[PDB]
Amino acid sequence: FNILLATDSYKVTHYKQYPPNTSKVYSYFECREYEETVFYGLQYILNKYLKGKVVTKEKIQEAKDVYKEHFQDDVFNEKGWNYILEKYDGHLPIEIKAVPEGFVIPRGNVLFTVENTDPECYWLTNWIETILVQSWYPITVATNSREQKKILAKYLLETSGNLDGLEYKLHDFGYRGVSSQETAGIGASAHLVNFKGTDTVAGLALIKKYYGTKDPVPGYSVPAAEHSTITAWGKDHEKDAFEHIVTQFSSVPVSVVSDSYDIYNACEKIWGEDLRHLIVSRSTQAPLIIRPDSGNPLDTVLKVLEILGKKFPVTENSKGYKLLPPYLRVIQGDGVDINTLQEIVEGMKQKMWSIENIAFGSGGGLLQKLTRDLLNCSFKCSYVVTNGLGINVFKDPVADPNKRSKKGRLSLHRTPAGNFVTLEEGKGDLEEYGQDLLHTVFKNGKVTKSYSFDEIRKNAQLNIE
Amino acid sequence: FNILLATDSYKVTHYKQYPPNTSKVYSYFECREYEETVFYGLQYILNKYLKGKVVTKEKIQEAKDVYKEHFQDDVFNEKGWNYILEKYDGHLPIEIKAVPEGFVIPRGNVLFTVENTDPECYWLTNWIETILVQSWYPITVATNSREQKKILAKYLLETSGNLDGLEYKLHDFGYRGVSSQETAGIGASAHLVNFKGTDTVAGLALIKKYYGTKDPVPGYSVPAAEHSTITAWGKDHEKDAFEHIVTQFSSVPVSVVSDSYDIYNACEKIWGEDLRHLIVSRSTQAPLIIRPDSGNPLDTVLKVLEILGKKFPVTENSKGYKLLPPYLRVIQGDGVDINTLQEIVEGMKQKMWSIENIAFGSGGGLLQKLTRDLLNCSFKCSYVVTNGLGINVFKDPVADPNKRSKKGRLSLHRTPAGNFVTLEEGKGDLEEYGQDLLHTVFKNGKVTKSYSFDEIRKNAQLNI
Ligand SMILES: O=C(/C=C/c1cccnc1)NCCCCC1CCN(C(=O)c2ccccc2)CC1
Ligand SMILES: O=C(/C=C/c1cccnc1)NCCCCC1CCN(C(=O)c2ccccc2)CC1
Repeated sequence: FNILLATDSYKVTHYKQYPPNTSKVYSYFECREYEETVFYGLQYILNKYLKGKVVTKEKIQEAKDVYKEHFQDDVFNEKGWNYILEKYDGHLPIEIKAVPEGFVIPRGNVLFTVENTDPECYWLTNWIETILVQSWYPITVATNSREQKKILAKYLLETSGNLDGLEYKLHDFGYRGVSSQETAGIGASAHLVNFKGTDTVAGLALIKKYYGTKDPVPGYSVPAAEHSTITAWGKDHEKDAFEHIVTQFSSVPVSVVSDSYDIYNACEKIWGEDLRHLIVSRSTQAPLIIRPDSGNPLDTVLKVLEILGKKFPVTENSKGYKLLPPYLRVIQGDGVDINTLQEIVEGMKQKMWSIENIAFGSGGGLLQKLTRDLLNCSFKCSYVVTNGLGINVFKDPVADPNKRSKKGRLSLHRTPAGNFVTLEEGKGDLEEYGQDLLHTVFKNGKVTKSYSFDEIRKNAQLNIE
Repeated sequence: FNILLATDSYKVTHYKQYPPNTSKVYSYFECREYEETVFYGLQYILNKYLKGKVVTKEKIQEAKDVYKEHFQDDVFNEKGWNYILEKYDGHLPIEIKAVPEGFVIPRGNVLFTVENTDPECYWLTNWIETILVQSWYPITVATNSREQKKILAKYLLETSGNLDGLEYKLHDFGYRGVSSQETAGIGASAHLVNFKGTDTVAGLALIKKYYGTKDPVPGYSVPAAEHSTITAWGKDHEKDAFEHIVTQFSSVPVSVVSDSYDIYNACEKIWGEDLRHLIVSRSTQAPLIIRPDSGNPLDTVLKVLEILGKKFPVTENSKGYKLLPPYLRVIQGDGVDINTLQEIVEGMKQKMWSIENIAFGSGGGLLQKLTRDLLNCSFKCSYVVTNGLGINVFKDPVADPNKRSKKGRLSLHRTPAGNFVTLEEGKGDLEEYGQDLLHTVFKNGKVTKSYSFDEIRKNAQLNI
């Protein structure tokens, strides 16, 4: 990895574009006015990419060589990068301030700020815009996950009277449906801020290396079947596959995909009649979890439940809702995103089925079907010093007021009612509001303030009680 | 990187689930059921992740230790992975066949197949599903970018006489808009299959390392402003910023974002009146490229062109379409995806503006606004041998016929009309449809067949 090759091409040319006699470029990050976001992921970037000796003589040559061919021109700030190497032993002369990781903050608020600590390195602040803005992803995944936990919480509490097992109600299936290996790790870590169940293994090693937990691992899974693991038996021997798998895993929770050929047959005849004897003998700590995987998600879940309720002993009510026997549960893992999750739980409630009956799995919707536009994650310059004189700067495009950016030196404060407010124009310097809620997390090549994953999870809790 | 920790956790438990006495698991990849896809990206994966000694005693132990806590149990197949280490010096006993990279293939065709080459390693075929399926991404980016080149080609050809400058008409802006550094490299590389213009400076090193070009680099850029380099001058000094930037870059092409405060004022008064003398003096080798960056993408572009054609000398084409003077162009890099790209070029054509006047930039739309559902990229088992007998294997869910998978030994063939067909059930073994078009690209830890990025580009060319 070469930090000199980890920016937008045009930013290689920006040092020649700022006003001459500019000693400071100050920039901030916001989710431009999902009315509330989880700040997560910066610490990963600081450690992996920005910390320590990130500039060497070889990295300067490498970049020089590439940019020459790439631009067909000698645009590249070799002098500027040599200065960092010579004066700071290749450590970035940058200070970053940030709200604690895990903090849940309404949109339109400053989440972190970036400025150079050396007047020569004025160009450096926005060189690292590209890398830092990619924090949009862990933030958006953590936020979207939490918002889905909010819906589950609402309906679990309503139908059941509590929240038992909530943190296992959305399972991460997103590993293969993601753009890369690195994305898998970052994204599965963000989901684990809210839940404890994951099939995306990459996230466990990221967390332990960059954040850490008191617990040996932040995430957990159970034995589960695949379509290959059923279909390999031959279409006439689906029952032999089912029987073999529940028996191999008789003592632990086991999930078995049941829609290879006909899910409704599989539930009514195979599980409900042929193999019922192997199911009803199962421990409460080791349910069979039937996994539908196709058809309309709502329509299929409801039909699966109606089938099963008539083949197995249903109890009712502490809230009036119906509950499968303890050794039998369902997991819906196809076509689940924030939109369809809400339609499924609402449809179940309408049909008198408790949310304690179901868990969800999500792949693409959970990790890949997200974009920087969702929360309008943006990084903009708000303050510059030119000729020893500070000015408050901003953009304000005529045709789009929603793209207007903040002015001057910023700070994040607690309001009298206990909410959040960003102060602009250096106004935080007055003592009218609180202490600044942002902390220096990186300065001159060193991470100066760290958070464990246990603190992050704590910070990102839902209110309910 | 540890390949024992690079799978869906449930696949850790799959070796216990296949029928006893299974010696062969044979699986394939398809874009199930955007009628044609560019096959790109597998080679990166083979080289980065699957080739060489991928298994060590340390990697086995690490995986053992993680999975013990992850499952709260001992389900990890230590014995199976130790057999690889001992027998094959940590090299995977797997064979993969694949269509040549860059190949443009209709949906529903086999693109690659995977099978184990040792009976002991029957569970290994689908262990590497997860990693291989991430192919969906370079394939989907390459396909979507090509589709966008098709639209541009159609409209450039119609409004001007030709396709001059086509390969520079969609610029990659997506570096900050993707999920990671690795994603940036993969995705920008995939866009470069179709175009030469990029600001995503991670795709170049990927291409040189895994694919290679004859030219020093596969992608190019020019000097350009961002809002910070305009806005830092102060609101009242936007003209000073413009003048400074174009003077610093007066002999090369330069893009200048002009919507910091008022895009329409900047074009008509600042570029069109105040600084006109610095624009009209520019070389044809070095146009000023005005960059709008907000508002309705089509309404903005059209008003931008109208403004400018009335401040600068416009010429009318051999096709009847209007053309800015050679030192002035436009790049629209906000809200551009395949849908809005089409609407802009059509709206331009309707108002008699040639596509030679414009280039596009695209960020999240080009590299992030994509899913595995778009082309239905899917890896499925189609053939197994158990107790010495091979059986054709498949799923066929009652409520979704579009999820049905292919049966038995698969093969890709050329039809009598010169099209593609996938033959199932080992029927390719009959000499009826000629030679199998898939090539062995990986076998027993070695890459056996590979392609230059120059070959890939050539394969991915448009008919036009
Ligand atoms: O099925 C898959 C993975 C599928 C997959 C993975 C990757 C790619 N493609 C497909 N994994 C099985 C995970 C189950 C985890 C927990 C066990 C404990 N649990 C209940 O006991 C339960 C309580 C109440 C309601 C339901 C269940 C809640 C769910
Ligand atoms: O504006 C940006 C980058 C913006 C950005 C990057 C990253 C993130 N956010 C924003 N870059 C300048 C790109 C120009 C590249 C080529 C030069 C040659 N060229 C024409 O001469 C031309 C011919 C016909 C029509 C138009 C132009 C075609 C376009």
